[PDB]
Amino acid sequence: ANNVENTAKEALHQLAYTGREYNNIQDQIETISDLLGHSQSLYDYLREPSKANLTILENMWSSVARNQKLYKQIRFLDTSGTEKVRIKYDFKTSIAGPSLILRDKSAREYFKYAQSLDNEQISAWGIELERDKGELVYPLSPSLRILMPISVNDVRQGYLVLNVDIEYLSSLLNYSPVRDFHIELVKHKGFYIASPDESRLYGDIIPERSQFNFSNMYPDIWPRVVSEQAGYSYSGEHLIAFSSIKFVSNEPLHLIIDLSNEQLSKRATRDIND
Amino acid sequence: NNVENTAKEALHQLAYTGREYNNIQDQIETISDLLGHSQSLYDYLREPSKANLTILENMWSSVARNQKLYKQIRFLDTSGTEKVRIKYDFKTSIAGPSLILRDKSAREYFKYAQSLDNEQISAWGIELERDKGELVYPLSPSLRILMPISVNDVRQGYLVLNVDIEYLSSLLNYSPVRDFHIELVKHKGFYIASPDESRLYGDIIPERSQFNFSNMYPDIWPRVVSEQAGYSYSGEHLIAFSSIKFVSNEPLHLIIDLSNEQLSK
Ligand code: NA
Repeated sequence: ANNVENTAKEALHQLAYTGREYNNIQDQIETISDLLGHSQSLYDYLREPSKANLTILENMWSSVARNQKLYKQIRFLDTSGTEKVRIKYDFKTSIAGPSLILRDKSAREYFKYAQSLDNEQISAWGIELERDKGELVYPLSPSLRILMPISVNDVRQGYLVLNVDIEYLSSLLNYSPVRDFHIELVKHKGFYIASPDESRLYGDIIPERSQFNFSNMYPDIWPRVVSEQAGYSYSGEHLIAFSSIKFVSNEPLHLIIDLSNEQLSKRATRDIND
Repeated sequence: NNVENTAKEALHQLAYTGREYNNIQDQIETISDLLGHSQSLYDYLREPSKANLTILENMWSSVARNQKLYKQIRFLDTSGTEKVRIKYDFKTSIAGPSLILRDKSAREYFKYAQSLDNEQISAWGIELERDKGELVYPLSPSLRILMPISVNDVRQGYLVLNVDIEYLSSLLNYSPVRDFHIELVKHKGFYIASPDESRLYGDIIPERSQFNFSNMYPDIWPRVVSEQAGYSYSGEHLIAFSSIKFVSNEPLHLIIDLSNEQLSK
């Protein structure tokens, strides 16, 4: 009536809801990585890299990939950063299998970061677009790479790497049918990682899109996004509700619900909009 | 009645879409020919400097961005190694060169290409894209336009355009106003495009062999294979169908398949 104050409150409830969902995803990720990092089939492959042991290991990772769905790759890299084992998974089809396409990944920052981790420490590099030989993969694939150095008798043997597939995950989590909000994902430095609007994505990397930065678009609301854990602002052309979460990597990840005046107007609505 | 009225509207829609594919084929023929006879390809072949490579890649990138339907434009040498490769991504509109250049000599489209005359434009049947023999995911069915390029009657290699069947079907196969979803079925009986991803490519993906029009509608398939535009209603599904030749010589079948529940608007 009264609609801005009440939409805001709805949107904050949705952000709390969704942050709890990413929290749970994070927990699953830690569990899977830890089981994979300690499996006998991995240790067998490390001791004796036979075609047979490799097959057992790939078969396990493919099963896990089909079961869990959020990993578009699962890899073992050696101490030099060269891929030794590689499973790819495609969520549209549900197909998982091995690849013989194996690259030197040592120039990548996520590898350089993985090296700094303790043996068996599970962490992640910020969300970043996938690449092949330094070239962007298309369609564009933002990924959160789970990194775990693997040791035998406390000697480091390589790195387990899981590419969690941020497009898939935002599709799964960021639209809420009942409350009908589209949550967008905004990086620690203001660029878009996920949105129903594909054109605003990845301004830090695609040069034509450098102007799609929350601080540029909202240059007075941005400081609150950075500082506060959650709040909202009404401009009043847009209602913006925001929150931050830690999603595996140490970088804050911002959750944004951004509604035009026109979208705020429709929200005198009914449950036949199911 | 209803099934019969819906049948006629489907047939109108199929002839509409047939005409769109006909027009697309004409575009393709004309662009391919222009590219095969271009100054910039000519200059690069005669003198493959990086300056000439740059000029060519820039040309092919702007053609990709202009035309939208090619997901790659390549030059392969006579031994089937890629020398020039432009990728295009229609969702972003981004086109650009790749340095990921492969030996494509084991591929059937390449062996087919080798069989063509100099300056002849033909096409290989629709086939999923691969990287070192491994399927590209997301799965990408492609219609490859092939043209051997020569100077002084000596073959220099092959211009290859990857026409991006997923893009094309998402563009042409749904019409909001009649509200029909046209599926593409291969001469094979296997599905090439459909709103239902899970039935696609039953010749290639294991565990999808049962998704063959001949298997699903054994007594309707002969009508489709005959290449005639018509329909059949089996009391549970109405199928309307027509066939076109889209660049290659093989017939491609356009299918509107509606269940009783869909029908039943
Ligand atoms: Na790379």
